[PDB]
Amino acid sequence: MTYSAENTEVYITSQQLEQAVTRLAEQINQDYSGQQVTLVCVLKGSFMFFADLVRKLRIDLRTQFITASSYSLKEEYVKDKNIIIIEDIVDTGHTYHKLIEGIGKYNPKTLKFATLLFKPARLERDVKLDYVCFEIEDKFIVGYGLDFDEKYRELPYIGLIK
Amino acid sequence: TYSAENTEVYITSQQLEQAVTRLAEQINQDYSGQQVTLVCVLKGSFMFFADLVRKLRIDLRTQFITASSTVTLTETSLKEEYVKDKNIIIIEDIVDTGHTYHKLIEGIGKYNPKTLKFATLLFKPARLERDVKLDYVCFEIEDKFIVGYGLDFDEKYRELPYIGLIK
Ligand SMILES: [Zn+2]
Ligand SMILES: [Zn+2]
Ligand SMILES: [Zn+2]
Ligand SMILES: [Zn+2]
Repeated sequence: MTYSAENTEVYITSQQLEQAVTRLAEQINQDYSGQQVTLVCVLKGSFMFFADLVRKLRIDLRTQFITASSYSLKEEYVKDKNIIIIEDIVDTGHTYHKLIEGIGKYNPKTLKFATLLFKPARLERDVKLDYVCFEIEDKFIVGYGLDFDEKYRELPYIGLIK
Repeated sequence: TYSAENTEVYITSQQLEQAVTRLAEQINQDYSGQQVTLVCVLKGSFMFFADLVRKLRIDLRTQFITASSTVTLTETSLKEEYVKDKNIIIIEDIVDTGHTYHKLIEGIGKYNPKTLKFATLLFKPARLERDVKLDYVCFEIEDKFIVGYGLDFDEKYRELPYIGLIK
């Protein structure tokens, strides 16, 4: 019974992930200077990214958690709030338009989508991603909270399966 | 206003880092050459969990359960085949009364794991309703209202890198 990293190759390093999350936090801090934002974590895969991001935010903040299959967030938490959805990966954009439809129906003041990883191949249609840490090639990736069969979430880096 | 303004630091992000390193080295050693399924108790334990798993070096499966305080457990992502005849460690943010503790042991244990341990970042032994066997504890704390590092009040304060007291 061996550590899961030996089955993987580094694709994006943990230091590279730390610099992108810093960049993203500086950006959110600036765009929402003196305002309040509700950050929405899309479980399960965004949890590690979310844990690292929220610690570098310096604005008034509320945090909420949902899953993709929950489209569920209450109207009281959406109506007239600034929402930012925090996702691990956008591939087709099927999940995206479902989160932007099911939340946008309770009329937030603003609604933005951030993803750690974006895979532009097989994109459904027109998707507005307000924040992207990494635009990656069309590859099966694990680590930094993203799993395969409940393995690899624990890796501090984004990896390929050998 | 940033929520840090109305808090005071109680446990620093450096103290946390060091406790989580210590816990990871205990688990790495205790389970050397074994597989473990770690169960994260959402929502509060997500940040502790994110940091802990990154320092583990054993063969791992991760699973998720949500506890809401009456305690309701929801099996967010917890499947019988990663518990039955496996080594489980439950990862929790705080034990205060021990009520959630025994409901978790009962809810996971009914799938008949081979072993079942409980880890908690914080233990507040005041107002315990029962005796508990905590396998791992990062910090035994005083009876105070604490927040941060994952722990909320009405969806506030999770973002703090430290455990804070409220002013
Ligand atoms: Zn996702
Ligand atoms: Zn679709
Ligand atoms: Zn808890
Ligand atoms: Zn009880």
